[PDB]
Amino acid sequence: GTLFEVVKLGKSAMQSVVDDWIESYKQDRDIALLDLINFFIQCSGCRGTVRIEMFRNMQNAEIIRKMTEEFDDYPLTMPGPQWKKFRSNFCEFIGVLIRQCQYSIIYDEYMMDTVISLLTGLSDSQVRAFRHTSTLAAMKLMTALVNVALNLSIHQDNTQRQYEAERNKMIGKRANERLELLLQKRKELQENQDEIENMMNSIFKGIFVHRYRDAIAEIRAICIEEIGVWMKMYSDAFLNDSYLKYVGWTLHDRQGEVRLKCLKALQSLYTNRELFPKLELFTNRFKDRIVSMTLDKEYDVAVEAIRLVTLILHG
Ligand SMILES: Oc1ccc(CN2CCc3ccccc3C2)cc1
Repeated sequence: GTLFEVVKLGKSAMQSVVDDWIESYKQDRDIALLDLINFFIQCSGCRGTVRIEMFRNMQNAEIIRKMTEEFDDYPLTMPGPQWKKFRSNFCEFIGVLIRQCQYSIIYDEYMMDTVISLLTGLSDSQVRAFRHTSTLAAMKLMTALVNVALNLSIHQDNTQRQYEAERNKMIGKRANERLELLLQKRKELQENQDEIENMMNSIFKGIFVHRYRDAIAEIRAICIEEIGVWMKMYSDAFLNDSYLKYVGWTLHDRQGEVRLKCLKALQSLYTNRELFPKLELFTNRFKDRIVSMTLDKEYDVAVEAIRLVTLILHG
């Protein structure tokens, strides 16, 4: 509306285009997801675009096979001022998209299934551009879902404290309407969390477990950096010896870039004197590798290995 109104209300270009996308999704899921599919294609620097007939009739396999041929150096590698902010923008887009869809659309069983299947399929592509773009997207997607799970948790606690106060207040008395709504609230929220845990599994088992050992070092780095993020954000779910084995296995990586990320991830965990108990078995299992990297060969890896070891020491 007015200039005062538009300024006080600092919706970015990205927040605006996600509000519009949601409005379009509510008119026609199909055209909205086609646009979202084309976005991920254009983001890879692919010069083709999916039409509504392909979307409705073709499997992701066929779509990706047909877009594989329409390939001429992709946005995420470009140097130049006009692509400086692209990576940062791409990542922000995905958090804004999902933050905004987090209360309804995400739980419709069509939007997230479409995106994740497309990302999974692109992550199995021979084309570097496709693997790099889809994995980075899926890794930020996962983090966006973890933030949703954290928001659900808060509500799940307030629903549980309210359900208690009302269950106590009754006792001997017939279960009234307030108690039935809260007992129905509490099921819905836990059913929401199951669905989040589900999308996180599809992304983890479909993309992460394959991409973290990718041929391309930047893709390996992207995976390691992000599992470190899930392990700090949501400790009860991701900070365990099955997920940690991925980080430890990758300490042995051939590239500084990737060894560096493994150490930055473990640094963020070991600083918190609280999940320090949950790293005991991990510390016994990989103390030898960690301690060896203090003299790594790449200066900056050594500096980080040394910083990690002093963290472990002080705990
Ligand atoms: O994001 C989360 C991931 C896992 C859990 C739940 N735990 C226990 C349930 C379960 C069942 C079978 C195998 C593994 C698991 C995982 C909670 C949150």
